[PDB]
Amino acid sequence: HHWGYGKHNGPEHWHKDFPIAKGERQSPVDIDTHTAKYDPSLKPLSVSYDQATSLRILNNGAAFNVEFDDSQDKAVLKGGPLDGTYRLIQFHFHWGSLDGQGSEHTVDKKKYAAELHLVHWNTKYGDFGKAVQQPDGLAVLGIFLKVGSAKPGLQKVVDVLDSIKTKGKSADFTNFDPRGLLPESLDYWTYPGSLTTPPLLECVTWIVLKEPISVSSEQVLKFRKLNFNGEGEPEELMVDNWRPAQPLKNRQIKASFK
Ligand SMILES: [Hg+2]
Ligand SMILES: [Zn+2]
Repeated sequence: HHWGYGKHNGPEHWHKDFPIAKGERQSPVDIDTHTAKYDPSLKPLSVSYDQATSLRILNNGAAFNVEFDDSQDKAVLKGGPLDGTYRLIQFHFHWGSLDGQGSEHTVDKKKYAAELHLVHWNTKYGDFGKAVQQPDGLAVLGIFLKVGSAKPGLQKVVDVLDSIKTKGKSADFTNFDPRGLLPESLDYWTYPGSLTTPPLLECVTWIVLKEPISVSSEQVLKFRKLNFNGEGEPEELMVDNWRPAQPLKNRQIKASFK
């Protein structure tokens, strides 16, 4: 009986095995746009993905991860509220059973159809494992997804989902360019937070883009065909794999614009 998104093992149950669930800097959070403050101290954000080397896509039972080669400085995130260089290790999404929900962060309580998380670790810590033992070990770039026109750069991901339908399945996924998932603007909100799935470690500097990307109904509908279960087990559609907004507590959300 492990954690999940159901009635008996969902987000409201996580604190029992992971006490930090009720911590001081948990994510996601609602982004109250009128409370956020423009921060002049924020340096320009740098997203360098031209050398990104994707390797595989995996259904881990919670979502599907597109993994990258992080043995060298290729795809990195720098600038903004960040000090140093953060290396891309994987990206995944969170989505709902309907277009009206799915995102983890919300904007003035608005829920988007999905949310993309590009996960990076601080290179000064040597590895992802050591990085998650530091308060500034990770940087996650969050991007909202709304339903409308199709996102060409997402189609290659959508088309391979049929090959990793169940938990534990993986497939080669080389030469995928994450630059095709980014909106035009890099305006963002930033705050200190945590991982949104167990172990819910508080080592994340969150950078959430204001501009969402548009994906087609057809594209997100295929996300909903994935399974939480493993092959040969009763089918449980992988939907609503998102954690709700958590208490902001002693934190302030800063804006890079205005
Ligand atoms: Hg940490
Ligand atoms: Zn996530």
